[PDB]
Amino acid sequence: SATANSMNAVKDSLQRGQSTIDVALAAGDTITDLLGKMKEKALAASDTSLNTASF
Amino acid sequence: SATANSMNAVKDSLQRGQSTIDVALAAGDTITDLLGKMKEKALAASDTSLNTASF
Repeated sequence: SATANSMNAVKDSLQRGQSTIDVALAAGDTITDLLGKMKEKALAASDTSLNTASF
Repeated sequence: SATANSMNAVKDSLQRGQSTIDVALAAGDTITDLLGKMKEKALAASDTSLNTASF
């Protein structure tokens, strides 16, 4: 019975872990969107026909 | 007859021993419950995702 009761701390630690990865995944989605926009910007600036102001 | 009357002291001493063991058993049950809670706390403190306040 002592073991069966002590399992509750294990379940709480596992839930805390899932919460941690959830926050990390939110930040990762935002980072991926910014990374795609950055790639688009560098790709647009690769053009040599651009005038200096647009660059 | 003197022996048969003397046996009463034996019966009284044996009941005293039963009462002593009973008090010890009550204290032991309280100790076992406290030990189970202490194992839960050490187990939950084993986690390293905890911030220092929860620790």
